[PDB]
Amino acid sequence: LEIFEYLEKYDYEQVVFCQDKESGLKAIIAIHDTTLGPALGGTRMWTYDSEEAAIEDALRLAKGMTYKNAAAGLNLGGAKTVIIGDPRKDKSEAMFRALGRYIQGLNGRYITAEDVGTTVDDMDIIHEETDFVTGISPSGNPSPVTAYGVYRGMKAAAKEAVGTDNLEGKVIAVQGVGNVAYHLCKHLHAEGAKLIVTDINKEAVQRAVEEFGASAVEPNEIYGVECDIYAPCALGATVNDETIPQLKAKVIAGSANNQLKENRHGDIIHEMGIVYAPDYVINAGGVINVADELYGYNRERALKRVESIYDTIAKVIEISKRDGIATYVAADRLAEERIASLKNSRSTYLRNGHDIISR
Amino acid sequence: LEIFEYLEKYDYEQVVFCQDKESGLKAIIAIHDTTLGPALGGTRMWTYDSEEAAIEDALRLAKGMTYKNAAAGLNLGGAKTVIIGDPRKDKSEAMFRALGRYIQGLNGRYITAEDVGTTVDDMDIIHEETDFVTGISPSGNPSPVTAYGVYRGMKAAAKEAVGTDNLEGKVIAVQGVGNVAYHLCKHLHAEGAKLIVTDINKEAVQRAVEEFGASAVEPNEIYGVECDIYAPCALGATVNDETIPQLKAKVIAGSANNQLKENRHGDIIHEMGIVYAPDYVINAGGVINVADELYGYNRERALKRVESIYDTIAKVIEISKRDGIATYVAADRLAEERIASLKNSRSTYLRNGHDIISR
Amino acid sequence: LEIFEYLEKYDYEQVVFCQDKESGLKAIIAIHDTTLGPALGGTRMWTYDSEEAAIEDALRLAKGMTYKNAAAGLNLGGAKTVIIGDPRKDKSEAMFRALGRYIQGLNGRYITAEDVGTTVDDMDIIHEETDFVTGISPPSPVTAYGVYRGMKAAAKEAVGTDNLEGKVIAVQGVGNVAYHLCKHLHAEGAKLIVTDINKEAVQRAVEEFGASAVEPNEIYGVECDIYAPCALGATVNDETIPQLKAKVIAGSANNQLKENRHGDIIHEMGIVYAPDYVINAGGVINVADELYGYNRERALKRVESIYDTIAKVIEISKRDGIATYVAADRLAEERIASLKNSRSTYLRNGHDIISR
Amino acid sequence: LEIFEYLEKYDYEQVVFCQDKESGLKAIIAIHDTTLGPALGGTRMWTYDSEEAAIEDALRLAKGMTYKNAAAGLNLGGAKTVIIGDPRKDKSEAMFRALGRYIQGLNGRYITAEDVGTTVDDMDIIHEETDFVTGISPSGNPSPVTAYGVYRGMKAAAKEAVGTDNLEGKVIAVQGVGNVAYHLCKHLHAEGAKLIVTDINKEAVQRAVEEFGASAVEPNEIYGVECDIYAPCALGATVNDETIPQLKAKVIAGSANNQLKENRHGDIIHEMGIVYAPDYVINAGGVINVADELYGYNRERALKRVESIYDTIAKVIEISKRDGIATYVAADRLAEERIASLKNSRSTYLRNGHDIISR
Amino acid sequence: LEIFEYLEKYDYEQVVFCQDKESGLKAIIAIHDTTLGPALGGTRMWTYDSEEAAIEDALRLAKGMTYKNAAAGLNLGGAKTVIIGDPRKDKSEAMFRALGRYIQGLNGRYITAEDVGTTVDDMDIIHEETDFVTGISPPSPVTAYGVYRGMKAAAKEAVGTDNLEGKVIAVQGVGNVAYHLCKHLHAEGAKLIVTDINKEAVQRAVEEFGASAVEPNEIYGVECDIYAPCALGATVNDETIPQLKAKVIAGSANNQLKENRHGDIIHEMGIVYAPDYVINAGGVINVADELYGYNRERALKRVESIYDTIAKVIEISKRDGIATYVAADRLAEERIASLKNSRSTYLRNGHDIISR
Repeated sequence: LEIFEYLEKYDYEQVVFCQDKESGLKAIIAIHDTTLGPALGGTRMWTYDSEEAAIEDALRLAKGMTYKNAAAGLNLGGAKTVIIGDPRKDKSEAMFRALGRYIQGLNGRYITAEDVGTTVDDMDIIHEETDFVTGISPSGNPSPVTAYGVYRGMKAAAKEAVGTDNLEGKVIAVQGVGNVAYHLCKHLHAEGAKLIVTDINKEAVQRAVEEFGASAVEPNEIYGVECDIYAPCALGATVNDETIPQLKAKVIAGSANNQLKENRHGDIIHEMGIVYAPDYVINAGGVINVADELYGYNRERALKRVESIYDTIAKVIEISKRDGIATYVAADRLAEERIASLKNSRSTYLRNGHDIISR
Repeated sequence: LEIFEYLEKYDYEQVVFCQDKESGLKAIIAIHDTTLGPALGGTRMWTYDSEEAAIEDALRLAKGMTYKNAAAGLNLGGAKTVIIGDPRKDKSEAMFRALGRYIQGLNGRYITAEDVGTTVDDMDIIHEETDFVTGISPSGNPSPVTAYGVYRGMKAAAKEAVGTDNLEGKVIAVQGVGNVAYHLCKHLHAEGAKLIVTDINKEAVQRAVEEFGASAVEPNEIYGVECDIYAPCALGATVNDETIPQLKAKVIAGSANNQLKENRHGDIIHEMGIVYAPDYVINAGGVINVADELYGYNRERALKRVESIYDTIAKVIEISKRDGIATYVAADRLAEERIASLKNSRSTYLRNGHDIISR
Repeated sequence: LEIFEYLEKYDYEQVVFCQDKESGLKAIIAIHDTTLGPALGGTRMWTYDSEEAAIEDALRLAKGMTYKNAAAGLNLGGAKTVIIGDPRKDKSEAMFRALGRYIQGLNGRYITAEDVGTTVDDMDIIHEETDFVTGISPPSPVTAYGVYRGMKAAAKEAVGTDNLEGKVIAVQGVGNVAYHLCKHLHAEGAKLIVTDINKEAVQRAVEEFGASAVEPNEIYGVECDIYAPCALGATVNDETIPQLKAKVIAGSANNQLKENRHGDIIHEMGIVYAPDYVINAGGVINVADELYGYNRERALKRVESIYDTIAKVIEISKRDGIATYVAADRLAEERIASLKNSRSTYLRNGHDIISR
Repeated sequence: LEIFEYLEKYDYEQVVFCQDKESGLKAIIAIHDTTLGPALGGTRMWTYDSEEAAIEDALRLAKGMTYKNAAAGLNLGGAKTVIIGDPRKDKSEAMFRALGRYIQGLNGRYITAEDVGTTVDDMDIIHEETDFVTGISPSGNPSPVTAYGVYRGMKAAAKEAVGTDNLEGKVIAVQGVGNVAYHLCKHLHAEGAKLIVTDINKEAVQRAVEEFGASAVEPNEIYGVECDIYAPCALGATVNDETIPQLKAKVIAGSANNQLKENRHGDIIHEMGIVYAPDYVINAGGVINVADELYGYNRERALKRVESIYDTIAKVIEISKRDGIATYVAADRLAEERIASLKNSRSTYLRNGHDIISR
Repeated sequence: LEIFEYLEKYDYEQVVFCQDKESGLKAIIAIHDTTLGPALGGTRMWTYDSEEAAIEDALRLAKGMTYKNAAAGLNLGGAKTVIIGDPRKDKSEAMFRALGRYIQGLNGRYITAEDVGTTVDDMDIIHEETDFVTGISPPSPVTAYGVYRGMKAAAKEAVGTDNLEGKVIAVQGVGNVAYHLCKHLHAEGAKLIVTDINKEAVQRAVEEFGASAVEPNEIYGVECDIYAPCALGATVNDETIPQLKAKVIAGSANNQLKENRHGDIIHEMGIVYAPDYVINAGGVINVADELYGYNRERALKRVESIYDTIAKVIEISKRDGIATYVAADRLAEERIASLKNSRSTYLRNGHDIISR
């Protein structure tokens, strides 16, 4: 529990322990940076090994969002809530009214939304207490936008590796047929590309073959498949010392988070001629979407900021050459350079300054 | 006139006598609880036995709404206005402008709406004076939502008694073909269920037979009809020592208020293997609707809160077993436990706290 | 009781029963009229024979304040709260926080202040919940100074001069208000005959103002020129009026006349009655000036004007040959009414005592 | 120029002389009453005999609107502006920006709109300066609503005179085929009624015959035509000692203002068995419309307040019997009794009272 | 540490870790309860053995303030900030601007003020960023005047009179608060035996108040009638309690009782303990009155009331046969609870100490 030492290391702002005995709520709202504006980050509700793990998670994820929101061109800092709970058992109206009030008693420093373990019905209760909450569908599926996001990511990667942003003829190995993966396939299919798929659900793989004339490989095998592009759209740590030498594709580009199992994995991929579209730059679609909800939802302008994931990857790719460093590093430096440059250009005084909260 | 003694008994908040000689308005606004938020409750305008009766009515009904709104998952306490008048004769613009001002001079503690004796044209005049009033159609028929509400109620009752929430094959005895009953039949018919009906209007029963291939029994007889579900959608006190031994159905579930003639009636139904969907949990549809009008009307989210009447009955049914007590008691304890639990979880300070009135 | 029949009779606005079980608060806020503005009226906390009595009291008193505030030239209607309880035993922080919130949930229609049974400390708790409460930050000497000015205008009609030299003043009760009244009366060269249920209090008076100290049930028949009831009401009845030597009544006490029949015969008896609720108006006029934002000088100048109010009541009592208490009722009425008309013009930014 | 004497007579509130030399604006805003709320009344721009006449006009018209708005069930007092000018020659942007500012410097006491001599383009300039102005079409034709207004008026008159509110078979003599008259005919035709028409334009009468199988009589003759209902939809003073003995119809009911040439004309019509629908109760449609614009335009609720002109005439008709007085007097007493009754019922204090201006 | 388990135990609300690398700020704002209103509690800046200790402290102290503010009749819950650092070395403008912003980004849930390690100049920088900070514009003599009034009510139970004539007062420590306490105690005719880690300070006392000057570890066994601990806590332990001559303890020091076991035996020993956090309430009651808008007289009158608070704590200690520190805990609890109910009625324009 060396909290302050860790906080001072990556210069976190606040870790806000919230408790309401009536409900049983035990939430850690962790806020890494608010340089660009309010911190945005969903409420994850999972059971934990130990309280220490739940704190380390909140912090990990929050520092994450700082960089996602940065690169995604949002005016939002990094935060995340972790409730300690079994979503299937430990939820109540109280618990979300409780947390709602605590969020309102940060008065726009933190804006939540759904994550692992939380429903929109959940956020709909939080909304009873505050408007510092997004992903309210009653006001739908973020899934197709995250996917459209990856499609645009994939292209810029293809153009660097393969020589054209056209995906016609190209053979795409899609790990997992989730909601995000399915809609990704949809675009990939209808742009003249051939899909090899796999999933822990077989029914889902049959949906894919049936719809997109696709090939079906076993979970274990997806890595060694002869193809041009590997799209991890399942779990993370899918790019490790086991999978990387197995890998035939010259482009990685998926929806999954923490594609790289350690930081030294992305380093060898670079030196291997593989072109990695970094996780948190591509799946930015989902955040960019709920983020546009706050301005007041506009389908066109939303998808145009997502459209731009192409140009974000393109710059990350460029910098990875201009500085000879793995794409995930260029991405970190891209976000950093942005946060920093704005911090200067906007340090001019105004008594009526504008932000996403003044909508 | 032991007002304070009665008020202190069930811990009522205010009884607000309002008078305007010009109009002749004599209204009792009674407010039972405001723990969850503003009290909501319609303006009933009926002629009374005596002034004492009009006061006892206001109080009875208001304590009612506290529990309806509670269980219905609303953020609203219990109130009701009783005007003393003959709606057909004693109404004026004045009388509703009068009452409107008195409601505005409670500044959101009480939110009215239509009841017995009051039109929307009535509320439309009140609205000239305040916005603490709902059921403004010019801004339509609540009737189908109340009904959709009962349909969902009926199911959860069926699943406990009969073993499935499917109503196909099931024979439903529908007392009264009101607007609410008609639209209930509609759903029941179009879900493969057989209707035995009755009403003091025969033309109305012919509408039913003609539309839903239904059977027509005399008012007096509806009780003794061989069937699976009894739906009182007429008057209250329809579940008394006269009707309960007559009863063939193993599920009661209607739109009517005060289905039980005394509290000791629900007690024997429980011990008789009959499954009572308690009045004020099921017909909650009508309130839940005008209640959603205040947030700003949203057809989908409105019907989804109504949809949930299923899960409310399901919990009431559960508690009635988990604690061996009649369903109307489990309902009272469900509402109580809710009011109470929120009172705690929300006692955290905020200088900008949110409520239905901040929309 | 047939509440609504009584409400419709004198066209009352609201009777607001308030209850909070944790404290035990049982308060009746009765609001008679708000034509001139927010109703003002103190919170009386007294034990009552029966709930019906507590309701009749609230209504009685509230209709009272409508007329006091009217004639006193305030922009305020009539209301009064009656708590049911024993002030010495049944009070709590809760009970006043409770009532405070209920007052705030009338959003300026009712403004309270202290009465029988309520302390400033009481209003100070109510103030934690609302600002529709006065008499809490910088009344006895003002009520008194109020009567002093009243007395004079009465003297000038009966006696022929607003000078009180030569005049013998019979002061019933040496309460807080009476003491400070005597002070002014003494230091203007008038002669004081006093009495009270406390004798040590009466000795304070004799000692300070060279007064005579007479038995409670003698004060009436004392050879005197002015009678100042500053104790109990119903002190002007079939037993006291023929006993009365003074040709001017002018006191701090409320309901000086035992029935309305009594003021009528006093009129025909040559005797000049300064009507109760026009004079003791000092105390209200004071807490009322607290809301505009307290100003010692302007406050005392509105009190000073009780002279001119009595003077007009006296005038009308001649111009119409009617008892002074009737001219006072008609003075308040004619005011309420005249303004109701002159102010019925629309404004989207209308001003009231609450807009400051 | 005995202004104050005249003002004190009918207890007018303000006469506001406004002048701006740059433009040349010479406007008299006259405000008769504001008991019910802001005074509403259009800006008439006509050339005048003499300045004295222009003042007398403003006052006449303003006292008018007090009574129109009253009976029409609006929350608005009576006012009118008269500009002294030749609309064809003397208008400028300036002149309407000028007047706009003067209206804003009455801060909601007066709400203007179009009248004789003023365009919506005119009000659109005034709107640049204030929002105390209605009839802004860019935000269309009031004409059909005024007409629908008369149709409903006519009926209640018919039911009293003729014995049914049905106009089938009934022969209607329509003086003038204006925009209002045309749309009146439209309804009258499509409800099984026969139209005799006339106008100073013949082309317009041909439109009518062609569309509604109507009969065409000369201007001079319309009065003596055998028919059931006389609808003056042209000029006023059309009900004088010349026209009244000529008159065959047993119901007068038109769109025209000041149908009666003197007050003693309506008196003899009553004693003659003719049923007069009083001018300013029926053509109320046009005001009721622009009046509903301020609440925020709602086609349905607008037409429902117009619909009610039936019930207004019905009451005026009733009172004309219950008190044996001409219908125009019952109308004056109806408006008076309304103004008065509300003045009492609303004299209760509120610190947040509501009006048409708080929308 | 298992933070949440501890938080759920005494139903804490928030523990808010704040960090700003440029300054080095490492602050724990802990908020125990906000039922009565915004939490109030000073910013303590002390060096700590380990981060875990700094967290336990914040929580300890915050739960403290909940009870202080409750019993002291404030409309405020319990919180406390602990900065981790060496006040003499580690402070900067930044560090207080930093914390200021974090406080503003709790939007009135927490109101700070000075504590151990923080200056007014410190709060004056915080004030540049927020107004959820008090004790900055016009505490030692008030805390003391607070104890004086406490002492009396204790005397009246043990001694039989609220007069302190004849009474011998043993004053441990001549700090700022102690000095000014002695002042009042001297000038009321009571006899002072003193002691401190500074002797020149004790000579100031003897010189000014004709006192006896005894060794630090003698003060306890001194023949005296009242013991005033005005230095360190845990001064009421198994070593001092049997040594104790006085039948009244009443001091400015916090945590006078070393364990809860100690107050229990003092009760059964005839001895009358004025509980720590009810008396030194003077200092809080003062900065608390700063927020309503400072009024010297009304401020001192809420302090004056510490008399009546002790008097009630004394009463309950008899009516229930329980140590005075328990009656105090139950007094605060019963208050928090009773209001939570009486105020659960809805208002859209609710009032709090922050709405002025």
